[PDB]
Amino acid sequence: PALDLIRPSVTAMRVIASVNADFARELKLPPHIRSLGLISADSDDVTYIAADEATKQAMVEVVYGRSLYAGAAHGPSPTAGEVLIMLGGPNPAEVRAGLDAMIAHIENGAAFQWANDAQDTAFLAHVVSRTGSYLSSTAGITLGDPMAYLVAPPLEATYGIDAALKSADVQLATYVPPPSETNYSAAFLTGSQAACKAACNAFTDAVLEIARNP
Amino acid sequence: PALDLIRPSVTAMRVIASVNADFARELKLPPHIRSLGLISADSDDVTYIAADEATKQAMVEVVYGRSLYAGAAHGPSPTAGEVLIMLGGPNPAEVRAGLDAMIAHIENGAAFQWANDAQDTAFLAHVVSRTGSYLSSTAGITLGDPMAYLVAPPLEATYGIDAALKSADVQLATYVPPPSETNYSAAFLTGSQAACKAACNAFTDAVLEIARNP
Amino acid sequence: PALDLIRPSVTAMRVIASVNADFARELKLPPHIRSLGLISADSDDVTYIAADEATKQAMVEVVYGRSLYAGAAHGPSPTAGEVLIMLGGPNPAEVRAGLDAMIAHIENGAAFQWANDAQDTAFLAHVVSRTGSYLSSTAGITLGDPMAYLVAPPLEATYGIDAALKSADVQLATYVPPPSETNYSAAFLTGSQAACKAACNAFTDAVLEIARNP
Ligand SMILES: [Hg+2]
Ligand SMILES: [Hg+2]
Ligand SMILES: [Hg+2]
Repeated sequence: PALDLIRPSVTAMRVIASVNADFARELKLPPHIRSLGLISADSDDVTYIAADEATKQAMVEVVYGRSLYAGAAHGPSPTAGEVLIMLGGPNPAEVRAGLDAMIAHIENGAAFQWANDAQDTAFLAHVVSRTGSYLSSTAGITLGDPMAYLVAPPLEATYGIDAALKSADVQLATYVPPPSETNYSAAFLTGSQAACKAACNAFTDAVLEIARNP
Repeated sequence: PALDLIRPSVTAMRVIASVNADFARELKLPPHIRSLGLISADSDDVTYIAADEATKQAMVEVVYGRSLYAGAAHGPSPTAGEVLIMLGGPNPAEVRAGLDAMIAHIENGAAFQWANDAQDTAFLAHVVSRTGSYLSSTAGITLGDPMAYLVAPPLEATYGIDAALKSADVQLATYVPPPSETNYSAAFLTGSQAACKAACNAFTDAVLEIARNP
Repeated sequence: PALDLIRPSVTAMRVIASVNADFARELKLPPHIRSLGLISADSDDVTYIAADEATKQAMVEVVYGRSLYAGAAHGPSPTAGEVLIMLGGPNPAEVRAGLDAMIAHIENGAAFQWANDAQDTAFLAHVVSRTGSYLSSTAGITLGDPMAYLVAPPLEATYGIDAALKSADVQLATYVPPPSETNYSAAFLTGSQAACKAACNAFTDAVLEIARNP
């Protein structure tokens, strides 16, 4: 398989209609957020893309979210996948909605792709066409702007990144040097959206280059 | 198996009767501690519970102790398990004693339990009936007080925690948000001991809930 | 196998002849460094030893380099191994040279050794006879001085370290307490070179002790 999509799956999900007040204080949750949606999943960068997407479909924001040390392959149980997102809303109906934009997007939104027919190397070269509060809460991102979200193993990623800046006028806005918790590297770029698509292509060209050879 | 106990095992053990002075300075060890017991083990939270228990049976304190990035399943060798505790004493007899309270407690003290008959999800819902200097050295714990020590994969843990505060008047004293080094989450609660047992039950009810469904 | 060598392998490699200026700024790269060599590999401490060795054969320095959370066994793809080194030079010929000192040294330089015939425990007890800018950039290392670089799982390492200070006048210069990203421990010692070899021996005696028993 060329760059056949990798179908992420949801690993667990629950809503706390009404957080205990004590647990809530420990979370630093605003007064306006008394319901939480919790969601685990197979693929972490995708789940962070679904989360942000939930921020646009519903009235929620992500209270929390972080990944697992050596990936889902190594996860501590079939439940935790390799991410945990914690959405907060003013009530349970808003949070359900955010939960369902997240599921529909994890199952059928952004996706990693195989780097090689051998399906032992994966990557993500995905245009987020309009950013919500999650992705745009990060340094230097404008709310509502387009963005590229690029991920690949360490050497793959560094090269492919360079390649991308060289292929399209974009702005490297964020760079996770190589060892993220899951052991990949990523960066966020910005510019137009037809450019975050020129950029998005050279990155995959460069990841496919290393796979086949480098 | 329902919540059949998981029998932790000790992976290695040695006493340095008399630390090199140079190694000692690098450890920031008091003047009153010239002997070290080193101990590795299968199950990290249990080993931290055994350590604290050693602080009560013998004159030692834990000089060090930390866990391994993706769990014992992923450990770097059959030796290191997924924890390393370093006990310090005024001499080798004290430290042996602490080492032996630790072994007897790792092998037959606190224990994880299976979340599901499928034995792919584990958790820990254990009352520490009286805390020594290790567990009580942590923020807001009283020396000699009771405590609950709750651990579970990320979504399991968050939910189960909320559940517990809601089931018994306890105090969330410490909270390790989701990705600890081993990829679980935990929290310490306090109150009575019959309550750290009401709390300890809803947590397991809530972990069993997600296993079977959520 | 006694302490049969473990043959590290290179997992990927590429040169960016000319970094994009934007990517370069994000790297904090000097004005004197416009070419990068990227290199991934099987064995991280060895690769950090090869890197430093490249600093002596060629005009390059390491711009970056870090390891992967649970080791190459758990790496995110067959490419990233468990390290990423990023060499910088004034041009592509210098960097090629550094890349080739690194390959020749990863494939046939420093090496882990099996702790036990069972080949489930590994370690590294290697004299770096003269240090370049990489290893010597670390606290308290003199440029051009000899050094011991000792690595072993957590309990193995702590013991073996103590053992080494006790066997030869050396100076513990750096100590990575137990859980490095790859889940081993290491330390750098200094003194003579016949001593960093007395030290280097007791460490392996002590790692072999735990393997067979402790
Ligand atoms: Hg893009
Ligand atoms: Hg309890
Ligand atoms: Hg040495």
